[PDB]
Amino acid sequence: TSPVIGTPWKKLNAPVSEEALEGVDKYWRVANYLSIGQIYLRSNPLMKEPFTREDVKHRLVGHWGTTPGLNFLIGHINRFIADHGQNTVIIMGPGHGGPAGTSQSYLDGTYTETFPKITKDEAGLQKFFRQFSYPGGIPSHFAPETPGSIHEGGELGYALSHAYGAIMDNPSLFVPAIVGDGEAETGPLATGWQSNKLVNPRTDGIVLPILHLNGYKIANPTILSRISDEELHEFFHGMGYEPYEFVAGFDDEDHMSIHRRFAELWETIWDEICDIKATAQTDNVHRPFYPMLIFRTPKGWTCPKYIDGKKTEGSWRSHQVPLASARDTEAHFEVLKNWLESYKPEELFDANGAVKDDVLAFMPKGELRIGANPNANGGVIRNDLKLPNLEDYEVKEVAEYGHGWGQLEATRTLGAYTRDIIKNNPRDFRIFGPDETASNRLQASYEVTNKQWDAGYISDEVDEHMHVSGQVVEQLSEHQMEGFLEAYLLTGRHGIWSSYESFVHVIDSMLNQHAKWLEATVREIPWRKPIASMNLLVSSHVWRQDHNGFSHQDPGVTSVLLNKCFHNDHVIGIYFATDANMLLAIAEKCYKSTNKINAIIAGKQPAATWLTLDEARAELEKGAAAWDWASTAKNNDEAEVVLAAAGDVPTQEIMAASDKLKELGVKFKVVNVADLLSLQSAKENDEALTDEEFADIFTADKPVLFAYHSYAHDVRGLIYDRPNHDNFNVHGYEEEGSTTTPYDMVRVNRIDRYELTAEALRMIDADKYADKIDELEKFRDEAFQFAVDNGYDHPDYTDWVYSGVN
Amino acid sequence: TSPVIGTPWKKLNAPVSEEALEGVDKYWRVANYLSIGQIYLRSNPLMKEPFTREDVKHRLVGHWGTTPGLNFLIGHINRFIADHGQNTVIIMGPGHGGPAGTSQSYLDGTYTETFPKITKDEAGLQKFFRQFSYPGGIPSHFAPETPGSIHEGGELGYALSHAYGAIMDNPSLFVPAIVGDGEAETGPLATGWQSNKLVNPRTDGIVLPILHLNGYKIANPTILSRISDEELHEFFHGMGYEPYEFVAGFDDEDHMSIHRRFAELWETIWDEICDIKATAQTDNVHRPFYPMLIFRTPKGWTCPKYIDGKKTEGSWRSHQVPLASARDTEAHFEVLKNWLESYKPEELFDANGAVKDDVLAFMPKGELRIGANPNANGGVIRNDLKLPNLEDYEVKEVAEYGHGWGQLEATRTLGAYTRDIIKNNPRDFRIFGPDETASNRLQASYEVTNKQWDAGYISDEVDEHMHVSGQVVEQLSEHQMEGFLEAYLLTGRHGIWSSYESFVHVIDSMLNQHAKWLEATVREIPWRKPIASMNLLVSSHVWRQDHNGFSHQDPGVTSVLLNKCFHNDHVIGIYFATDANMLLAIAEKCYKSTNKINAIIAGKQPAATWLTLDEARAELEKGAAAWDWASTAKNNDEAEVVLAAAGDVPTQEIMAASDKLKELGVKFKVVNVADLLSLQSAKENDEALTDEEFADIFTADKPVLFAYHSYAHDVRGLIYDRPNHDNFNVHGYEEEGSTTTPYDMVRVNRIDRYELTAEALRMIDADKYADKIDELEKFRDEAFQFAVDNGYDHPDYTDWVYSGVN
Ligand SMILES: Cc1ncc(C[n+]2csc(CCOP(=O)(O)OP(=O)(O)O)c2C)c(N)n1
Ligand SMILES: Cc1ncc(C[n+]2csc(CCOP(=O)(O)OP(=O)(O)O)c2C)c(N)n1
Ligand SMILES: [Ca+2]
Ligand SMILES: [Ca+2]
Repeated sequence: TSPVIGTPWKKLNAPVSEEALEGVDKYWRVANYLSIGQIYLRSNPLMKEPFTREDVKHRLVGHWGTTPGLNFLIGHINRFIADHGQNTVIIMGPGHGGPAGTSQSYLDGTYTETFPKITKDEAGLQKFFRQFSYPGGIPSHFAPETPGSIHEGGELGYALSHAYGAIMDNPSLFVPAIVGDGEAETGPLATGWQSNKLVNPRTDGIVLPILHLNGYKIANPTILSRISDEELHEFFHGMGYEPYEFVAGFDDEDHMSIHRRFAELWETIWDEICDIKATAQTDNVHRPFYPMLIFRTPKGWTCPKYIDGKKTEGSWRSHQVPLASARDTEAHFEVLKNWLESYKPEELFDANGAVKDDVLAFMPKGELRIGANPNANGGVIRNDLKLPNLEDYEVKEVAEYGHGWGQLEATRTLGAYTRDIIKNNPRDFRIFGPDETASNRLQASYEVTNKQWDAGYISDEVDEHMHVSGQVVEQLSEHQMEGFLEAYLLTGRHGIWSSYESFVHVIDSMLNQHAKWLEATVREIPWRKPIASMNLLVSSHVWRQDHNGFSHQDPGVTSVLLNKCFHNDHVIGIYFATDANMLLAIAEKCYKSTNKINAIIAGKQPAATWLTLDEARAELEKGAAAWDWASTAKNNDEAEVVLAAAGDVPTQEIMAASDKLKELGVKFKVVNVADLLSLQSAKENDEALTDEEFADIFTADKPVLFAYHSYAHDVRGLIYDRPNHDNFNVHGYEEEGSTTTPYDMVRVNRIDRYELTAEALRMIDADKYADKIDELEKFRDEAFQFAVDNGYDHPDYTDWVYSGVN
Repeated sequence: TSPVIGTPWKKLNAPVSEEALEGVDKYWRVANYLSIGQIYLRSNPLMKEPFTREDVKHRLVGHWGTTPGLNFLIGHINRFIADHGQNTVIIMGPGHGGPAGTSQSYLDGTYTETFPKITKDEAGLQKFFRQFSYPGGIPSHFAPETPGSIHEGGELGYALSHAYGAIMDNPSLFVPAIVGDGEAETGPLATGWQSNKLVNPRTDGIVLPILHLNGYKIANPTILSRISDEELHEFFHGMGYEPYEFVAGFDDEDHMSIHRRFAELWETIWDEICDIKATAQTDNVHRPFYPMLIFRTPKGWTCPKYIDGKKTEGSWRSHQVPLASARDTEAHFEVLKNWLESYKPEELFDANGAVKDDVLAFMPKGELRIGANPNANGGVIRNDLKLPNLEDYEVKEVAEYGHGWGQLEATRTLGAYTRDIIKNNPRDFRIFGPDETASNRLQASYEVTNKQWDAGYISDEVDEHMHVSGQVVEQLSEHQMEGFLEAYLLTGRHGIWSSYESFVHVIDSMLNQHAKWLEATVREIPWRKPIASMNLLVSSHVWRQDHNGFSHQDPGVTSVLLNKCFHNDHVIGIYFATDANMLLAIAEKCYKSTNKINAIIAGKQPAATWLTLDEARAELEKGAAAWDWASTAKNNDEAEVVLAAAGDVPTQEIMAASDKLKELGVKFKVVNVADLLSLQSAKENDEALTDEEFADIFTADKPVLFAYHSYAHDVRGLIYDRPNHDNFNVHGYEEEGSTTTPYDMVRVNRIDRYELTAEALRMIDADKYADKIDELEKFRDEAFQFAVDNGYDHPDYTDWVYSGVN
């Protein structure tokens, strides 16, 4: 679970010391200098004679506009941390404020600790400035390469979901969450403000949202800075916050008055938070209004007010670089030089180029430093789950009655397994869902926990399984669920969320950003320890969406996740749960895995159970497997056709087609694919099937009929250099469907058992089986006409049991 | 432009008549009856003796919980429309309230008009009930098949973006926008409330948001119904709304008092809207507070209060069906029978099964009916754009100087073209962008229009190109931009939005839902006229994202859009703008197209111009084309290799590789692919290249080196059955990159000119060219080491001009 770090929720009981404020003002100057040096300078960091245009980088990359505001806030937060011993993680929402994050880590000493070549002297400072956003250096954003980041904030709008995920079951953790005022215009951010209705001030930590109201986004004003101050305050009060406003930099107040004013307001806010935390030790049934800070400052604060007659400080014109080419004109170089000198670096750095002791003597030390807090490197906190014994949940009836027995709902099995994970791993495992946990059949967890709800309660007739604390969280937002879980994992804990398949697409871009985090971490950031995997139960899938119908039918999550499978990163798992015993095997592998995004595509409809758990674990280790109990070919040369399937509904239709083929005497081989990346090119993926293993399973030369759960294009693209790939005939979802019966869903997508039987006969000999082929095609129209007439599927479809069942 | 319909913004100046309210109450009863009949009944709609369990559908599909609330609102809105002659489109946010939408269209007469077999008598009523969510019938949601829908509301959260898009440049249009209170938890909905800062009450219409606060989503309470009433009101007032609350159904108030109370509140709200509209004829500089309605009613209102001892009315238990199987138990059938009888259908329907005249005598008539308003079938409003003459914008310097001339930014050309579209098509064309219009270089439109901004103005030093009305709208939300545009198109107008490539993924699920709308429309809904295409400029793409770096590098929009290309729908266009003249040809085709989603992938970096406009139009008609001016093979049998490219940066690297190959004497053929679906299987796509056309371009048997803009998996999947496809060697984005130089981006993804030159020689003869191959690989490391040392790319890279340039 989360470590208790420091002395949390302590009031100061004194004014902020004038010395600490002189610390904060020097911090802001030197962090601003170091932010500018990283953007503009390739050499001569301390502007020794001669400082000329040759010291300027040839291409200016990075963002000034948000940066001096972030440096201000970070300076004051560091003072706060050292004075109070508070366990603190910062969410840098305007993540293009990269130079502030790297400057912080350089000043707190964690940068040189982590990156020993970047020393705390003039040659290390030169390397520090050159490397920023440079070929072979470090990124422009607050990337996972930076000590202290858990959030790159490249794609905007997840700051608050990540902040609130971080504090769940983390009652000593304080998260100051800096939100762009442009970022507050996004969808995901806008709903993220309501997360305070889903956290509990006793059992969870505290988020302080900080609205970086600098007035501007890239080229536009921001909505929230142009509405009235009364509207802006009512808005935050309507969302359960008590808003505090700070305004600075729009007049000629000296910088030391600003710091005193801010430290006074910070400590007032903090006294309000400590009151909330102290009250919650007794009463955590009544939701407080949490503080939030509206930080109103000019964009690009302390850049030159006018460059070439255009307003730059307090404008969108300061967003990227205020000064656009200091290398090309003497005039513009002089502006850069005077700007760099306005921070007076002669007082900040000593003769050797180290930042002076009195600049940083207010800073926190040890694990309380922003770049050294374990919650910001949450792999160091994370332990293996205590997992229950997987055979306790095994469907034993396959071994009793035969492969293909029963009408179980496979996700109920996962639900019972996850219930006992939650029971064995209190405060360490969570379930998230967008109001779909019961619907996706995971509600056995309510026997051991509750849905965390901190809005109003009204009646025990409606409010079953809800409590102000609990390990299940539901809000109708895929962005919230994915974002909560992502930060729960990045801070060292574990979990799962579930979703209807077609709505996974809502968070495709969040999955992309989590995968780029993971890809960069496993390629090049070894000091960042492995975090628990992002586990996604994909249920209510396309084949059993014949009640919501056509516009809820999109299995396309698989195509998205296949674009993050390169260079042996192995950060993606794509798993088709064939039945409940395969779902168990998959779930245990995903629950033991680290540094991944695991998609688990499982049906929740009643379906057969095909495998025992020991067979499921064997198929899962390779990824695909022949089912010799289902083949009537007895090796690869007497097979006429290979019937392969990936997914529970393709497996059902292929197994029903193999029974009709067997009745015709045909010699075939049956294959199941549980793990989709096992089919990936053996050159590209060293966990995938070797080409010899692939040709034993599939064959060297026989026609393979392949029923696939998602778009056939996924498979055709993956097997492009596999042996015998020209003989594959992939059937997937093909954008057909309506609100209809289950048979009609498989029929219109050409994956029903009769079409698959017919396709196998056309592949073997379309001419000797011509009579029986015309017979199967006529039945397809007749079983559809039965559904129209009677209101339910034809009994040859619905009553079918595999002949292996005794 | 939008038609002025009716007598807009007229006050009533009288109380609502008691007769009209008696109409509304009968409407609600019969719409509730017809909603239940559609869910439960397969036969005997008017429960003639004998009404037994055989009349009940075998499988119950659909949603009761939202429905009686929607029927209430729709009844009162119909009364409003007939009394005021207001041009009105409803957005049904809880779109799973399908039976309300179909019941409305059946009652207003537009259903039988559109669907002549569904007559207004007892046999038509039987067909009406059976067809709902049934095999071979109609969908469960408010689908495009329903007269009156412009929004299916399957995937939740776009109700307000669509409402506000609908009213843009539509000053007579009133849009009552019904928002689920669960739907209000989503990201896209939460930011959609701020859209009132982007509309102008003179030049645009009026949205009335209606929060369907029924207290419950699927299985949970809703956040907004469990916070305090003071918080809920402050929230809406903070977002620029004046909230009104209506509460009904939680006591024993008779239904006629409820209707009177509601009609009084409706007319008060409407008098406030008419005041806003009347004020805006004089002062449209000051943003009003728009009304909004909080409609607080029990979920499942008028269902039986308790079923089997569980609270059903006013619970999440009424969400899908209150009564779960009326076909299986005598007890549950009797509950259904008494429920159906509580509406007293004997007073609603006459002897023949027609709804009685006095039920519907309050209804609107003609084009003012919800299902007959042209804004709900916006293809009937839409005209061809007046498009300017495309040769006025042609880069003529290709013909002067040679193929490969210049350093133009291709999107500036599109920007000038779109400027003059806007100028020629006032109030008919809009640009949307998520604060990226200038950045994607489309800012020539500010010469003829402004960015529409209706929040506060502060200074001419920051507020350039902004006005309270204008044809460009910017908010930092891809959900808003995509959703605004989608409704502007569905109401008959035209436009374009632009985005950075990697953030297109933010709205993948909105693109999916628009594509399913389009797919269903072109397959089976001929009365729904073609709308203008959804045009998306995809710029700042993966190759020139070496300043934001790795986590902004995702070209994966192409893989998403390839999953919507089936069954000859042709609702997707995927276009790679090779240069500015190809961008013109693409843009004109997309601006003339109907019923599509067009992705236009164009670079905004300085690049060469390869084609004249007349050549670009020739390549675009087929989709791919050989470049005989660039080949040194003079037919297909003397080519040793085929150098193909799709995208401007792959084209640049392939053209630079062909110059180095030419210097070696190699005989090659150069191919450009502008239209990605031209490569799709000729069986699957009858607009794609025939197999004979494909083998003339690519060859029957030569090695094809293919540099592709996005993931190589897209292409490998598409060409799986094309001639010579085993000889393709696709190079795409392979998830490598950092913040770096442009050369280093192409180098790490194995698509740079030196690697491509080397791959061509390995494909031709890896053994005779072994010396020169080892030479090219060593230069790749040396040009990377140059960038590290100097800060900019090697001059052999940066200074290259194609030898065709004179
Ligand atoms: C989802 C998304 N769309 C677009 C962008 C491009 N972008 C980067 S910074 C930025 C402006 C950010 O504004 P704010 O949130 O206002 O940041 P700050 O001013 O503090 O720099 C935008 C639009 C983005 N990062 N994310
Ligand atoms: C983006 C998305 N996620 C999940 C769902 C599944 N879903 C359908 S209805 C529904 C509840 C809707 O609630 P509300 O908005 O509260 O609708 P109403 O009560 O009026 O039925 C949910 C979660 C959805 N439709 N869209
Ligand atoms: Ca800002
Ligand atoms: Ca609701």
